Amino acid sequence: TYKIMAINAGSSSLKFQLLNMPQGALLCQGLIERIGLPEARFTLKTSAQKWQETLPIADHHEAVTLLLEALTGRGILSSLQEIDGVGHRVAHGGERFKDAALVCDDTLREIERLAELAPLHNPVNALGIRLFRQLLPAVPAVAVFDTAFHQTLAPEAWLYPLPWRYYAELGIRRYGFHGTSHHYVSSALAEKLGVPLSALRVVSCHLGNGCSVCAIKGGQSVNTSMGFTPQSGVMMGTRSGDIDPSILPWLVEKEGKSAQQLSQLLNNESGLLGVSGVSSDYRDVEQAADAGNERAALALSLFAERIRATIGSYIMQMGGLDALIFTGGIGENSARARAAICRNLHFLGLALDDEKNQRSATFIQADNALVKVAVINTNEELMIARDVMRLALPQ
Amino acid sequence: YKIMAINAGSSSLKFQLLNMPQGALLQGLLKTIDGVGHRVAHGGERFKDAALVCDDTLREIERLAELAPLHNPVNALGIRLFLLPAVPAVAVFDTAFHQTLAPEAWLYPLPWRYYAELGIRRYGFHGTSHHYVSSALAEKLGVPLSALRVVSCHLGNGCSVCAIKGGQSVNTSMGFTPQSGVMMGTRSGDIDPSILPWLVEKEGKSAQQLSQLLNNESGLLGVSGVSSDYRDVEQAADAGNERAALALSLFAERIRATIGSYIMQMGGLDALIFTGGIGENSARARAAICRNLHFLGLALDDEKNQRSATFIQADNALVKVAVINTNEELMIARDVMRLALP
Ligand SMILES: Nc1ncnc2c1ncn2[C@@H]1O[C@H](COP(=O)(O)O)[C@@H](O)[C@H]1O
Repeated sequence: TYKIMAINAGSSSLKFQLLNMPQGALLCQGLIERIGLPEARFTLKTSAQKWQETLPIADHHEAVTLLLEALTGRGILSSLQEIDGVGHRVAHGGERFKDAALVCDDTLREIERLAELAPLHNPVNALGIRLFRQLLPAVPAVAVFDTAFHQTLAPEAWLYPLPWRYYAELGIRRYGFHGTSHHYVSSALAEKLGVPLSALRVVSCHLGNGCSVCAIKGGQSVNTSMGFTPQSGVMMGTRSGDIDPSILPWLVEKEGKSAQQLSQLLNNESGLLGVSGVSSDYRDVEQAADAGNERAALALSLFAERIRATIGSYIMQMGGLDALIFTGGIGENSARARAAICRNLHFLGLALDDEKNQRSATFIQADNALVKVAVINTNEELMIARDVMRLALPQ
Repeated sequence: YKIMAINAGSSSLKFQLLNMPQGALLQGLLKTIDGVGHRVAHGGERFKDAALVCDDTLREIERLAELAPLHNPVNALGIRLFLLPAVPAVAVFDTAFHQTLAPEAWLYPLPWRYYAELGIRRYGFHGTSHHYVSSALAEKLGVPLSALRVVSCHLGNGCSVCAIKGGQSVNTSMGFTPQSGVMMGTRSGDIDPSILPWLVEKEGKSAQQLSQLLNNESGLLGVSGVSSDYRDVEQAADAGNERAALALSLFAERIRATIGSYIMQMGGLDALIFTGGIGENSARARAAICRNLHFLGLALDDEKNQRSATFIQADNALVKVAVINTNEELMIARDVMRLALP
């Protein structure tokens, strides 16, 4: 067995998991949040216990220090030498990274170069990589990019119909995200079916606060709904997803919106929150909808419709469908959302078993359906730990 | 009867006089009067159908210039000129056919007030074309249009797709303005909306420049670097221009993605219609759009497609695939007949 730590560094946060590999058992997990802010908090959980303290945490360096000291201070590790590898979530690998990469000087420059494409995430992702290299110098580290799984998209799927120089000189194209989650659940589906992923045409729906759909054919991503940034594609908690682009110049002219306000509009004020007027949380919107709030009911119906439209585009592209996967916090738990998304799909041989769907069984398709419909819990940290093993510990 | 179809472009004036009912032509800005029909670009939510031209109609139109400020004004001007005070007139709106869309199809996932206070929503256009060719299809097949699940592709310099189920438009690809949906001659269609704030920040684009980018510099012209005209791009791709070949592949991909959404929404497909300058004449575009669709029972017959036959699906195919020449002036004249000489 090996001890692999999965790290996700945010602008003011540090998420971590420590896993026993290859079995994937969780030794501990937690979150340091409001780094640099007042009310900074360090949470740490094992299977048996939870510890939580509000205390000043100036920067990510202090966050990493407190984490490493707690690993031994709580008897989780006898020593930091027990750590065999670290996997780092990186938001954007551009076209440079088609797979996870061993951390090294060139990897770090590339990730910082790509800050131009993810300004709020890639720099702190790299800071985390640097802090662990500094504080755990002897532990190999692997960068795992949320974009890499989608680097197999063909040009007619990633080119936008803008003038060519917007791609050629400015890098504007569809990248796609949730790559680690779509890779994880699609591989898990094939393992559960006992067939190679390459034999299946798969549509994968990651439905959480962020939401994305991915088409997987021949074992490779061939399309996915987020585009240039994680703002686009289907409707989400606060993100609009795709809208008529000509709305934005209209709003700049009418309301004088700045670029920053336009992004805030598209990313923080839209989606379930903007339509329902209630909440970004699917459960909250559903609760209001069942009590008669018509905007909330419309929010939920539009949410399912946008996902259905995207599934339909990708079934068309692949020439049919063998399996549909639901994952994420909504896809895993909402029998009602899955039922609305899957309704009236007899032209595909796709129908649900209501009893299986109601209990979120692993497979929820009807007895005589031609399409497998799976509810699979996504585990991005396990996926990252597997990439660490593959690239840092081939032995 | 003699019906006059009028299209008042902001510096032009297309005209057609037809022998109704059978629609024989008597063409204009001249080739070889019971009522006049006026093309109107935007009917908002107010007009679900063509309307008799009266005072009420005319200032409802001129109010909607708040949404179509560069077209509705001189459309209503052309109406007011017709100076022809004894001839009944009817306004035919490019948006009206799509007023049967349900909220799930026309509401954007924006803050609610953008719809509720500013009227921002999907309207859709090419309504008279989609209405015309879908009705003609049902007539050719000899069944009610309400019996068919139809996807209609109007492919010309402007391009749009429309899903028709139960005899009504249930979705269409152009949105708030005619800029959006699929890739076109110079219009980009739908793109990742987050690109635009990025461009404002990185290149200092004004709203005007963003509009010019989306409407005049993108599409076939922007991708190919050759032309906004499909045939010109095709010539260059045939000669080895890689961008031109990519432009044509992306053009078909965008239409296919949209067709797939609409098939999903309708729960299947009975017929696909191609119309417009590209749809009526390009065997290549139709074949690339219809590739590898056996899961729907849709395949093309190469000999029929090559000569643009009225029906081009393979004889073993379940889905009818039709090539129908659109005739919006005839459609307008039929609207005049129905509302002004009933
Ligand atoms: N039991 C549940 N039923 C429906 N939605 C849920 C449930 N639990 C969490 N969610 C939703 O999952 C989303 C976030 O999940 P994630 O970001 O994938 O962890 C939020 O919109 C939540 O409302």
